[PDB]
Amino acid sequence: FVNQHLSGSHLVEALYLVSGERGFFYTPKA
Repeated sequence: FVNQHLSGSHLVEALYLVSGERGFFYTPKA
């Protein structure tokens, strides 16, 4: 087990279209 998590734009970009600027819970986005 070697966990490396810092930046991941492909996942956080994809949801923006169906959910929109309201569905954000894990990690803060200003």
